[PDB]
Amino acid sequence: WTATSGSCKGRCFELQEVGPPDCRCDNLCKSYSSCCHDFDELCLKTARGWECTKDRCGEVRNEENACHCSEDCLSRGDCCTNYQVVCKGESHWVDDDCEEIKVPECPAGFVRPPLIIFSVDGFRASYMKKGSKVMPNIEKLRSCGTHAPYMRPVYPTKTFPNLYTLATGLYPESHGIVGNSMYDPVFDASFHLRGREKFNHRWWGGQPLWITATKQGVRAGTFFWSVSIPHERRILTILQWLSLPDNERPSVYAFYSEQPDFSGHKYGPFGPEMTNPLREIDKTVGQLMDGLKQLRLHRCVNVIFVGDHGMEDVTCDRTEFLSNYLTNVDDITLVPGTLGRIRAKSINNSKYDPKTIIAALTCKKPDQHFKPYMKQHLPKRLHYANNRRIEDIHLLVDRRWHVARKPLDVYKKGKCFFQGDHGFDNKVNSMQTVFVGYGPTFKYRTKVPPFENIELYNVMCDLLGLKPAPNNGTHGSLNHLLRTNTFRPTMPDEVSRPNYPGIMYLQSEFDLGCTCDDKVENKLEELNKRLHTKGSTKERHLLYGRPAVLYRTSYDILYHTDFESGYSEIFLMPLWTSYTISKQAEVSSIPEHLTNCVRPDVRVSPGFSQNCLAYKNDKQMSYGFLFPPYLSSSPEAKYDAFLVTNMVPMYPAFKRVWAYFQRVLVKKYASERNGVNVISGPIFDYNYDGLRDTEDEIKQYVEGSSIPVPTHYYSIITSCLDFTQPADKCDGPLSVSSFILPHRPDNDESCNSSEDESKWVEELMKMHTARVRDIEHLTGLDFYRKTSRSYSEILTLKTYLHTYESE
Ligand SMILES: *[C@@H]1O[C@H](CO)[C@@H](O[C@@H]2O[C@H](CO)[C@@H](O[C@@H]3O[C@H](CO[C@H]4O[C@H](CO)[C@@H](O)[C@H](O[C@H]5O[C@H](CO)[C@@H](O)[C@H](O)[C@@H]5O[C@H]5O[C@H](CO)[C@@H](O)[C@H](O)[C@@H]5O)[C@@H]4O)[C@@H](O)[C@H](O[C@H]4O[C@H](CO)[C@@H](O)[C@H](O)[C@@H]4O[C@H]4O[C@H](CO)[C@@H](O)[C@H](O)[C@@H]4O)[C@@H]3O)[C@H](O)[C@H]2NC(C)=O)[C@H](O)[C@H]1NC(C)=O
Ligand SMILES: Cc1nnn(Cc2cc(C(F)(F)F)ccc2CCC(=O)N2CCC(CCS(=O)(=O)c3ccc(S(=O)(=O)/N=C/N(C)C)cc3F)CC2)n1
Ligand SMILES: [Ca+2]
Ligand SMILES: [Ca+2]
Ligand SMILES: [Cl-]
Ligand code: NA
Ligand code: NA
Ligand SMILES: [Zn+2]
Repeated sequence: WTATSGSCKGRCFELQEVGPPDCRCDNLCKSYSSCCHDFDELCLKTARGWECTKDRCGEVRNEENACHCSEDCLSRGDCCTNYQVVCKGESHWVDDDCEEIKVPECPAGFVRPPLIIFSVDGFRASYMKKGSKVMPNIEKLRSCGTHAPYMRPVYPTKTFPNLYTLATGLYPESHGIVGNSMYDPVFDASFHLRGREKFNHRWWGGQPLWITATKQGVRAGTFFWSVSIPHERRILTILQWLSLPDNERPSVYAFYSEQPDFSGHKYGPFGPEMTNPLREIDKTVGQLMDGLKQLRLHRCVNVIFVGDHGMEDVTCDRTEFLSNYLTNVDDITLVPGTLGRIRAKSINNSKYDPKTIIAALTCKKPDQHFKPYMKQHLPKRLHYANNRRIEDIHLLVDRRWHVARKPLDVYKKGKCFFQGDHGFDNKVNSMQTVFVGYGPTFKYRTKVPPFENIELYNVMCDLLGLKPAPNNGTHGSLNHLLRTNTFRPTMPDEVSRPNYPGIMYLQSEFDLGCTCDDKVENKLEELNKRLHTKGSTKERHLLYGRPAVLYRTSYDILYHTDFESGYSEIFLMPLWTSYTISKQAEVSSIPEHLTNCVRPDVRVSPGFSQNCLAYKNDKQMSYGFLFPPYLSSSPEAKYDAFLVTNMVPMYPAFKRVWAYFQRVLVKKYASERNGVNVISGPIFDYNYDGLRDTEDEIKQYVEGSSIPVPTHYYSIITSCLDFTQPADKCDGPLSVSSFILPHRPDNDESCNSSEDESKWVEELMKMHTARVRDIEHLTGLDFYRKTSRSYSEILTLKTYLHTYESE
């Protein structure tokens, strides 16, 4: 109930929300059906429109008017945004030459530069270039301020997850808005764009920017706008708030536009009908900037122009139907469209079996346009699993396609209407969106590389002098956007220091069931090999310092001619293995006599070693090596690669992948990049939280042993950004690509896996591309500790994702 008999007189667009049953006058009151009876009359004036004309200049103030052109309007803060242009001979902001904003030029009484977030729904990244002729205000912001070529959204590339990520710095799995539609099995409640459940605060986790601000004494405008409030009124409202007394005036504001998304769905991303929405958004930006100029705030305020996601061509004829694959289609519930999420229709149906559903949806049609996954098997870069609102079965849909349950869902929602959609994998080029920063705190005429939207919350906090709530950004990685207010972090402290074991065990102390034909024998070279075991080549293979271990454990550094490792006594394998392969390196074979060779490591106790008998007995499990024997520097050095301390458990299906990577791709990358440094290792994430498992979280061991089975294998592949310098003699910035491969007992993910590995392995690896930061979370290791480069530059490097998309 709402007693709508209260009044909005003196309350239009009030900032504090008054509680039920009292009636509301805030910018969301319409969405709750809660506005006071006179809200439209008093707060949504439209009389005479949005622009001054020559005949209105110096008029007598008429309070019915939407905006004012009377002499008093500037002091009242309610002039039409073109008032000074029409009535005082001033220029529009867009017609003024760009001039660097070296310091904030703010009115007296401003404690900090305000921040205005100008958010646009469905604003695809390529609109900045492709629409530039029709968007002169936006183009001035972009060219004179700080811009990225694109900004990466979060998956799913839908509106509610992305706007909330922008607000919080959190992945959807952590903030809880995992889709525009959701079922929470604990609440037994459904969240939908239509209806009232979405207003319940229990859905919305983390701490959004407006709350972070308010808790730290920084006043915030209300970010949300009911759809019926015209954009001109949203801008005039912000400009009015900026005219409030110092003790009442907010420091942070958001504008939101439903365009160009609304038209994009109807017309496709580049339909000819899209020009007009882009023009109208640009006009709105011009109103804001002219309005700020009138208030002498255009060189005071920091402006962010930012999108939530892009827009792809999608039509209803490009729909896959689950009814063509499943006999049991009426026993499932599907969340459909540009992603799929499947659960049982009834929790009482004991016949429901996810394994059978997955198999029925796997590689069944030659050009099949979706791929099913258990959520823990999704690419780790999506960070889309650790929430009870995310169904176990997920369908990753190809760009340009939909999935639906039955055809009647698509023609009873007899043809269709729409030409655009979004939601796909967040590395897809059509899903990328925009970022521009303009103001005293941003840099001048500066391009920055693409970055992820999870990073922006920290920067918005920096811009307002706020301490960010705990989030998934890497604070510092966007310092290069800012003139001032940079955040200067310190590297994390190493928690566990390594042991450096020497030769401590005799061969006969080992009873591991291993064998090797290595009984083949010099003072010159005996000293030389001792030096290699003491670390004499470590400078070549450990180029950026050893990784730091950020948790309590027991591990050993092991040195070798061709590679260095940090060997875990607890997990009985390396945490990391580091090696450098020059451009001129030669690939060799595993010699016949060493095919099944595994050698005890006399530096490491039998008790802290793997054993070969476990692998013989485990009929499902084989092994591979972290440092590849194919890339040994010499036949004598190759023996090091068969140490038991370089062995890791691998399913035979996975060994196909790993062997191709090691034998073919590493050398290819070294040839292309002028040497590479590789750091490889295991990952254990049995609870799919994106974080390193403790020992007691491990669900699978090599049969009969205490050898834990990794859920994934990573590699970090680093070289010189200036590829005219070899990786091992690089003077400047670095270049990286990484992956986190799922350690699966089949290659069902790869529909062409019966073919030669040259036709499918690299496609797999691209799908499982990763940031170094992702590997850091999953391992508790901290990389790049010892470089010549600034720490903030290294943080940027660690957040890089190699996406493998064209320009
Ligand atoms: C991305 O950034 C974020 C933010 O930094 C990282 O997320 C954090 O990760 C931590 C580890 O997973 C996690 O720490 C736990 O916090 C528990 C207290 O949590 C509440 O309070 C916080 C603070 O206000 C609040 O933010 C939380 O919000 C979550 O839950 C609500 C629902 O109540 C949601 O609305 C909200 O969206 C959010 O959900 C997300 O996180 C939860 C986990 O908290 C997930 O389950 C959801 O799916 C969703 O992802 C909470 O309201 C605290 O109780 C935990 O302590 C247990 O574990 C430690 C291990 O160190 C152990 O020592 C303790 O004894 C304790 O164990 C006991 O409870 C166990 C479980 O019942 C039981 O098994 C044991 O036997 C013990 O009795 C823990 O410290 C932190 O909350 C989240 N924060 C957020 C915002 O998500 C995230 O990791 C980053 N991601 C990556 C990839 O880097
Ligand atoms: C999602 C989401 N997450 N964060 N935001 C805010 C935001 C953040 C940022 C950025 F970049 F800075 F981060 C820019 C612009 C905005 C404003 C978006 C806006 O005006 N919109 C129009 C209203 C619409 C639906 C509202 S509703 O579902 O009916 C509803 C839903 C929920 C609520 S609520 O209960 O108040 N939500 C509370 N929390 C904690 C988010 C109200 C509501 F009306 C959303 C789009 N939106
Ligand atoms: Ca959107
Ligand atoms: Ca984990
Ligand atoms: Cl296979
Ligand atoms: Na085996
Ligand atoms: Na396959
Ligand atoms: Zn949309």
